[PDB]
Amino acid sequence: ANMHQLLTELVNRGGSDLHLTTNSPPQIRIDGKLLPLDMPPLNAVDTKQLCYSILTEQQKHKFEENNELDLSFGIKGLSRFRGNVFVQRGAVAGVFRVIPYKILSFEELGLPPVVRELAEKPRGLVLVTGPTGSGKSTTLAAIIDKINTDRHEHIVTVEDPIEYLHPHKSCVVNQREVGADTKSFKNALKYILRQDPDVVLVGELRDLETIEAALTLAETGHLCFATLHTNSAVQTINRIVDVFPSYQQPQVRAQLSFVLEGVLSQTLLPKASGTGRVLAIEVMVPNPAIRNLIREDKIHQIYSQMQVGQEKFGMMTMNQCLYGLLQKRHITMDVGMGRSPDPDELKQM
Amino acid sequence: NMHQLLTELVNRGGSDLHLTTNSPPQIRIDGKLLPLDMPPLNAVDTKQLCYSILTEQQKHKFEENNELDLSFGIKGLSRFRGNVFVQRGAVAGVFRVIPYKILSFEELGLPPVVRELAEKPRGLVLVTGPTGSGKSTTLAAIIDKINTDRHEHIVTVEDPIEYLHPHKSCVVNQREVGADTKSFKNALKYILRQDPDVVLVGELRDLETIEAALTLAETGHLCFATLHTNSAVQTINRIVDVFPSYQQPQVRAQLSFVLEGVLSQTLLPKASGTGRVLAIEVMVPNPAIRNLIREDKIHQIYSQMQVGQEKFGMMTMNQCLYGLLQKRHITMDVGMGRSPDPDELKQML
Amino acid sequence: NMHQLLTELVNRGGSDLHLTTNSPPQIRIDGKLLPLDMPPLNAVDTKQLCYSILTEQQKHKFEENNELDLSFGIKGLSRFRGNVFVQRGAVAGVFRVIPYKILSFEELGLPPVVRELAEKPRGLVLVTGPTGSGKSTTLAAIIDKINTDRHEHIVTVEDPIEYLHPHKSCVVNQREVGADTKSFKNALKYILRQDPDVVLVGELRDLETIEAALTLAETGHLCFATLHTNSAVQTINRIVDVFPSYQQPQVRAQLSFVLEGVLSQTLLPKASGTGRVLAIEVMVPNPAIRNLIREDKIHQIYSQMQVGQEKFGMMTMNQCLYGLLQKRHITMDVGMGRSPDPDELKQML
Repeated sequence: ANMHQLLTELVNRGGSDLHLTTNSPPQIRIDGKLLPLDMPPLNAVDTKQLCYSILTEQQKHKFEENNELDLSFGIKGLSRFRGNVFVQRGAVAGVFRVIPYKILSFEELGLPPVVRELAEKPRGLVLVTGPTGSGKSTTLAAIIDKINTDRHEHIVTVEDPIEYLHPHKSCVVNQREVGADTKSFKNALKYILRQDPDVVLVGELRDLETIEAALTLAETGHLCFATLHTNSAVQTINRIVDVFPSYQQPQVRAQLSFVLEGVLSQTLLPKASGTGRVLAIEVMVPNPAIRNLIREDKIHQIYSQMQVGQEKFGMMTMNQCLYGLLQKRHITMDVGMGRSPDPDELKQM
Repeated sequence: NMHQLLTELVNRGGSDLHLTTNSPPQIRIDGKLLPLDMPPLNAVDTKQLCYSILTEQQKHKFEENNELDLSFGIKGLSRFRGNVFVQRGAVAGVFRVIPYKILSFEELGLPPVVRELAEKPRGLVLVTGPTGSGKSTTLAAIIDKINTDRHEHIVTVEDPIEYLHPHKSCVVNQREVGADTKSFKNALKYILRQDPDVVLVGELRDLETIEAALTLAETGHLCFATLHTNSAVQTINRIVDVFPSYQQPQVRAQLSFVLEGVLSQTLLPKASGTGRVLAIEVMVPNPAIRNLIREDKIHQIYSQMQVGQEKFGMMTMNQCLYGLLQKRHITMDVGMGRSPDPDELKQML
Repeated sequence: NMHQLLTELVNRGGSDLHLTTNSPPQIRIDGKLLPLDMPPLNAVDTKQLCYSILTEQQKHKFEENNELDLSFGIKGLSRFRGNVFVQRGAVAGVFRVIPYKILSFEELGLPPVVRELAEKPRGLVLVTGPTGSGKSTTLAAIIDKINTDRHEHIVTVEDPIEYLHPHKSCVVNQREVGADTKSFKNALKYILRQDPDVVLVGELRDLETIEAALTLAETGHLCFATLHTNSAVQTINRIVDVFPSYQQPQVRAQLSFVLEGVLSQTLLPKASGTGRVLAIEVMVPNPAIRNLIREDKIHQIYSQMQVGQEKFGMMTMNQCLYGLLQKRHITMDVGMGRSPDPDELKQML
């Protein structure tokens, strides 16, 4: 009840976040700065009643079981939201972020066409990496929107939690939220190969059964998208190899050499304008030479390939991104240099 | 009703029916989805239809797990395997057809050498390729020919059952994983005490199953197994490279002795826009290839295949695409888009 | 009675009250125990007093476990945290004071540069030293200044709560381990979905907490954390040397990028015999230090600090002891006793 009015005020004011906590009125983030609403301060009873008013009994029992809860929900004709609810100093608290219904396109994010071209493969493993809140969901949503528009294939999503809704355009899209639609990632992966899928967005690679699921899916003729937490292609490769036991790293390396179609390592940086974030990206797309370097156990030489893979594979170094951000004046020169993983390379350029 | 949906699916030769909310029913024909001229279904529709083919205990199970596998029949039409799940708080369903009638070898476009392989007394024969590339169809053709011509013992273990074989002249026992046997491991642990001649093992999912199949192949039994590669070399590399480096010599020796045929398939759309056509690579070891195995020269086995056309009946993918091009079954672009080396296929043209 | 014991404890500015059999009550003042002029308590005394501040359920818990943590208030005086336990078959108790008033930066003897650090928008700041060396007091001063001057989001996670912050202009949510959240791991797994600007993570107990703090530090958030070293070099060596050798270069780059301040404190007794005084080492990276990180020369960063007094506001421990000696706050022997290089301090004198 009150939550609906509070959220209406949030939308009407162009706000990003709603905060519910004891002994303070609700506060909304406007242009980066917090502003309290003209309401009495909340107590533990208030945050409790507001947060419980939009949850089912299963969600309530989960939260009461863990004193933590991640969730998403929509208000029809208004907007969708991603929420995180927690407990502090013995009282209920809630935070709610706005997740737009309309997905921005690839060109709006400033990503070159080769990233879009890697997304147009029939099968294999494509990884988009970077830390949390680095734009991963936005690229993934643009992709699964392009695929929904352009292909006649079966897209299934497993999400923790569901973030973007994809109404049916020409594909059939089934989206499973862990903790509501399905018991766990393990159960979904146990049954997804008998629901005739072609494309899968799997979320975080939280355990071995899911990594194994990604290799089997990519090997059984599907296009698998997954996320990681790393800042560069080489660091990404090291991450991929090093998670497996040492005796089993050879097979996974062979598998990866077969199924890998693209690795993207992104990062969102604050914009100089004070609104939005700007992309710095290292892109590795395997060619026959890189696949041989993997097969030949010459893992060092990948650095040489990124230095020499601009024309062949479209691999763009960090310094070229700093050049472009500097010419358009979106970021300053010092932070860009301060962010380069190898300033001596930037010096050489 | 559901009977009408499945009859339309059957009549149009579709493999899979997809039922989900806010979209009309969609069916996969030749790999591509097509919606039926009906209003979109809602959660009530999918729920009522899927529950209409569930027992009360199966409905209890499904509501307990949000997953359910089952099979059912439509009289005078066909049987169907259904999978029901939940997405966005609503019922969803996928239904896969199980054909009763196996097409013959010549109907599948397979050369006569496969028929001579059905008369082989022992060894290991591999049918590989991505999902829906005709592997199961090839096995069903082999099983039906063997069942008809020989008086031997066929045992199949499948997860799930794809083709049913009433007894014709052999005794055929078919075990379903998750009901008939706990796992591949228990069936393979006990299969050698069932007086077998022919064994179907399902997917080569791990090392244990490979070891069971290798033992079968050396002691005079016929074992069929699958992989998930697109070429002969990828198959050989996958099997060898899964073992530690110190044990690969023995495995290479085993493979050199027991291998009698390797089939890797791919299903391509037809130029007419209706139906799909089989492209298949066949590797039959000759002394040169067996030496290449002993010499650790896997990158050169393809070269022996380049010259094994007249002697062993081999045929590269480019040669098959060439024949499909001369017969105008596929376009040049699709063949090049699938050629692992488009320049070789260009040169042979 | 107990009320009198806690009021005398507060009035004398003590930190802890110790109650155990066959000794009078003893209070820690400036780190040293003083017994009160009362007869020694027996096991009946400690039992009755500790049980007098326990609920019946809490008495059941304590009798079940021989351990009990709790907090309670004495009206018009102070709040207290109690721990009750058992030794030689008898009740024992320890009682801590949790002050409501935070002293200011100037009252703590901290130079003005710390105030400018409370205005920093991002980076990683470390407050280190042994237990009770002023680390928590420094954090409370920082949080109070930030709460007063900024409109941002502060989240603290503590085991246990040390300072309570009513909302002043920020929203501050404080999570108690063992009640509000199961562990550091769950809070850090979910903290990035609460729209934070400022996060307090407690002790850097393991690798996973370091990884959470490093991710926070590079994505634009303010993270404060602690360690347990007595100098800047020991802090850098402890953070870098925890990772395997192959991952230490990237980590060194991360630290070189996100670090904005390192605070290593130590509390010394005063020459007057009443009160304690803060000695603090401040490391703010300059280009020379960042290069030293890049060049794997940790043993030479101290030398850069030896020459960074005028430029960056740095100050060695010996220089602080020198100032305290000039101000006659401490004796020469104590300073030499705490100097990591007494010869250097003598030389600068």
